[PDB]
Amino acid sequence: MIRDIIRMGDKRLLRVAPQVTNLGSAELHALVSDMFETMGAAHGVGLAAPQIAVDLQLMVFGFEASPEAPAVPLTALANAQIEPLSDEMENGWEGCLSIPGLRAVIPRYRYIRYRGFAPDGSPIEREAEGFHARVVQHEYDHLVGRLYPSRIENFDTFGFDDVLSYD
Ligand code: NA
Repeated sequence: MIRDIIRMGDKRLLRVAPQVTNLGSAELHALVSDMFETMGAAHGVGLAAPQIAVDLQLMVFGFEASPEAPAVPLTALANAQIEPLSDEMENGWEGCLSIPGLRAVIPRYRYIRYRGFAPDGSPIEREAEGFHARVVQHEYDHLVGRLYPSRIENFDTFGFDDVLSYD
């Protein structure tokens, strides 16, 4: 079932989510399925459970075709933990389905490792770089009640997607 995506300004996006504790369950499988369906209908590349008002450490992401590549594998990741693999930052465009019509340039770590669990309870640990790593950092911030405007450094880059002409 496609779920409503709540928009920036909803206080539910500002919560620190608790962990998923029903790995392998039918309930978590149904939630994940709704999340992939919801992310697909909105044409997202990532979606975090709090954006559908579900207070849990859970995200989905990935795609073949969306600008970007090597396309990230479709992944559902519970209880994600991230760490940078270098201090190197890279700027790149981010927009949010909870922030429709907008985007800004945001610095993110270029290289990370993320760990958590697939919805069947098997562990996931991967190194990622570039767009893949950016997506995961963006969704991870949702799970700690943080949205991308609070990461903007150059406000000349922030505006509506159909009007920005920043290089
Ligand atoms: Na908060």
